[PDB]
Amino acid sequence: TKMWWKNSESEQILNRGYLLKGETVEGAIDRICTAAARRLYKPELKESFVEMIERGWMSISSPVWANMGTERGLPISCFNVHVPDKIEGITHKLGEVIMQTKIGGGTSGYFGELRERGSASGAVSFMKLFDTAMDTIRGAFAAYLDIDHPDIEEFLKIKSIGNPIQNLFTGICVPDYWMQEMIDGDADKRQIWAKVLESRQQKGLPYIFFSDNVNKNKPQVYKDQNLRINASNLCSEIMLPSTHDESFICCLSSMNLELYEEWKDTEAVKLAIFFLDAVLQEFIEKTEGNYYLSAANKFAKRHRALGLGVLGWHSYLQKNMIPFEGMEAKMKTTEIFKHISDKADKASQELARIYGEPELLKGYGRRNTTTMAIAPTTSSSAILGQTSPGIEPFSSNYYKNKYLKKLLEEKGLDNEEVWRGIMLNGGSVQHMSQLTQQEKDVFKTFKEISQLEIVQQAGIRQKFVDQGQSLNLNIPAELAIKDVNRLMIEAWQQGVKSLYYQRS
Amino acid sequence: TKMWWKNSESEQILNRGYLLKGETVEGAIDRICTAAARRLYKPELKESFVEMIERGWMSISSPVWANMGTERGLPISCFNVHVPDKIEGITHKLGEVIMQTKIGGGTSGYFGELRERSGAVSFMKLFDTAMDTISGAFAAYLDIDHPDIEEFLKIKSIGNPIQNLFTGICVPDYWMQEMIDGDADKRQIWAKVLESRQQKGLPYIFFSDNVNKNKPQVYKDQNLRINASNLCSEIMLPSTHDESFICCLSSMNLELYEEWKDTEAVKLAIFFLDAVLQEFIEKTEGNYYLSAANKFAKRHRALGLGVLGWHSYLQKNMIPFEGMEAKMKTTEIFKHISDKADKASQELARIYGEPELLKGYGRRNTTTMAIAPTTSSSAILGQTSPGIEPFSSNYYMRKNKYLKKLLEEKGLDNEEVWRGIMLNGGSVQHMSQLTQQEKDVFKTFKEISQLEIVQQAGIRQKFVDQGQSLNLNIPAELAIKDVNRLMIEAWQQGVKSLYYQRSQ
Repeated sequence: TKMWWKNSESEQILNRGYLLKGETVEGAIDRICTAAARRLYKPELKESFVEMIERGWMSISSPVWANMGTERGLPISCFNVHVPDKIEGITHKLGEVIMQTKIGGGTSGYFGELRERGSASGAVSFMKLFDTAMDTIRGAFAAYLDIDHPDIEEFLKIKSIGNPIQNLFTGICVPDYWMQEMIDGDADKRQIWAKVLESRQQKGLPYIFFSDNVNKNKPQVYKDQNLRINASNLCSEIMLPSTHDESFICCLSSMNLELYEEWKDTEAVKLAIFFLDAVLQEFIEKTEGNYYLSAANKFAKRHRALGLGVLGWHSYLQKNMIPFEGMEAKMKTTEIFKHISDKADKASQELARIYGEPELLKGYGRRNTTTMAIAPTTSSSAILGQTSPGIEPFSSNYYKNKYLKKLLEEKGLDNEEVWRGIMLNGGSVQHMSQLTQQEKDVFKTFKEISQLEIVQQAGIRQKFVDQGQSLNLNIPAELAIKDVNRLMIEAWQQGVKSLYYQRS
Repeated sequence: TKMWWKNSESEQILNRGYLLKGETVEGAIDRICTAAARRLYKPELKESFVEMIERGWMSISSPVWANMGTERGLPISCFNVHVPDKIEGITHKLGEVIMQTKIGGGTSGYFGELRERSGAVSFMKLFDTAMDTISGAFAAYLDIDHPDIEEFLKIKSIGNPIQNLFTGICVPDYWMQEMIDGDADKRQIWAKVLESRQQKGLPYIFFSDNVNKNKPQVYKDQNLRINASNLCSEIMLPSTHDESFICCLSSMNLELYEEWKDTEAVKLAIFFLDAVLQEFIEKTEGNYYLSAANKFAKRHRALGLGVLGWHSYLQKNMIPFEGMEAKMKTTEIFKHISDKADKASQELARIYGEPELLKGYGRRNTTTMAIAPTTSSSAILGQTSPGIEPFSSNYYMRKNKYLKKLLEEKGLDNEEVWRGIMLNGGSVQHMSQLTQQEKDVFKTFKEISQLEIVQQAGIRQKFVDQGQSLNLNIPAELAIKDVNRLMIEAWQQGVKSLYYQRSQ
């Protein structure tokens, strides 16, 4: 039913700059969908886009909420810059980041091309400029450096107590050759690797970018033109190439898997892709002339990369009494992601038939170099009935899990005593004698789930996503370091493109 | 005598970047003068330039040494940017400062147009971080009636996030007058300014109205406000959104004034500086980030002919720094030099025509004169006195040559008397062997009346179309009432700027 999700909790979230002054939620949706349909030259689709958002089938990112339909607002907030080895290029890209930040953007940069310290200052030294800019202009920037870069040891110290860089997030780009030589017993590399694992234990960072997994499994067109993906974005799910004159940019939205059964046999995915192509077009037309957004503008025009994701994956499982671990979720992963990716692919081909291929995709038959990417969706999930975030399982059942509630009522046990016990057991229900192993397994939390199973599921999911997926792992501190190491290796070997924060 | 000044001490200085690899001092002068004559289309002037430099009548900025006559080297090292109140503009000027720094320039900026608090000082932090990153010295200027003035005065204090920026405050007449007449808020601010100069030496003082009421008529007619000065506070030129002031520097040696006063030395010095500026213009055509500097040079052709060995020249003639005779000497010499410089700039207009700004004004350069610190210049030329500053000491391991000669003719050029001078901190005021007149001649900076220094600087300023780096020596001893009166006298007598406050 329409607007089922709009309550006091979601209204509060939306009042933090999702809505213009004097605007109702319904009014905002109408503003946004009117604009999307105008950019497609198809005002008839307006009501279909409205229905999708009102029914909560598709959530839209916050920059879309706030900016789409306004005269000057930019409805994208995901940028990356390639940072050249010359001071003039660094200076230009510092500008890009400054202006990208100003308009509300999340930002990121690849620094692997920069000279090491003592050459005819170093890569880390220049990251201080970007650090200061973040402190100056509520911004977020992720710096990416290769693991076989000479300044890696310096790079890993970022966000330590004492370290002059406190504002930058970090990710490291780890190629296959480096990984194998480390397994085969390279002592230099193992000490670096132990430092990485040590850093991720302590601070949650850096993110891991598996360079060869990313480039192995990217759109054919990027292989044919030899455009390398060197790094990811702030949340580590975007997998696009940035160059001296092209800064990658992506529009995000998510399909709500909790309501999969409602929308799976409609044109929902198709309209989501049409919608995202519209958002991109609005960005493109609004940034013609903007000096510092030129490289972003130019990427958008040539690639038209889209990033349609998901949320409520755990919620969908729990709604169907499928446990997160085991074979049934894996096969269901294959069912849903084969279905969505296929439909997203066809939508992109349809877009090419109507609007034509952009310059990079001439002869390739599709409008968008990429269609799908799975973002964290922390806010969209909360907006949309406190659904599970992205493809991440719920941390807790009580911090009150809707599908656990209804189960407990069926058994009679929906009382304050049971919930008090759940609270004392940290949101777990694994202590409860009144639940079968099957029921316990469905309502296991992030902690209690096998991290190995999460990685295996990620691997299967990745085959249907042309970009990446924000993948958090919850590894206790008490869990041995040798076992953390096996978990990384498994992720790498099963084709996982990246790892996000490490929780504990 | 040619190359009298070249010895072990002056060769040590020249061997830190003045000479190219495998170059002799004679060869460098030749490269420089050849270049300067080429740029004028007057190769016959070359040997005149060589004679002036070899004889040590004219000293040349260090940037001229290393760069003039090379293919790509920029023979300017003095820049200033106007920082606009829009972030795109702040980003562009940050760019300017980064590139200006890269090519070996000292830099400065006016920040007074920036809005109050993330605020003016928040954005200075970017420039601070650039200094600590790029292979440098920057002076940030703010008006004293800027709301963020209190934050600004904390720069370079224990704990402050800004440690690399030098600072200067711009002080209007109305503010000084209201402060004197008993505005309590003003006095509170003035006290912090004085306390800061006492404990740190900073900030510099820029007397906005003094600077602007006594600037070239062309700047009044075009309504071009000089908002700030340079790193060393002697350069008095307007910067705008699209013009960034630069000036080429060199100095007349006043020690050898008797030698060159009746030659065409000053004229030739002006020709040389115009040539240097032409070399800068031609090498920066097409440089994106030096574009605003290139435009300033093209349109204004501002020059900065200075002086050095002022004190030395006095001591050579047994003239005391204090008293009417030094005051009259200031008038005789600087009237002569300023009149020759004005006429040479007129002759340049006759030969090469007027730049855009000076159509109808009948000269080639908006300004001709400015007095720099000349710390390195004076050390090179037989350790003569810097700029218009008194020697700090008679023995610091250099002996004052005119003192040495005065003692020489009293059989007092022995280790005993010099040991006595060293024990008295370079002073001869303890010596009953000298008359009172002779003691007056050899007073040191801290022993000279700071009032007399200011009064002399006031008289000098009437003959200098820009400014003059004016250090004061204020002991901690001295009462804040007396320090205050000193600042007011300087202001009242038309002093444009005060540089460092020294605390011997």
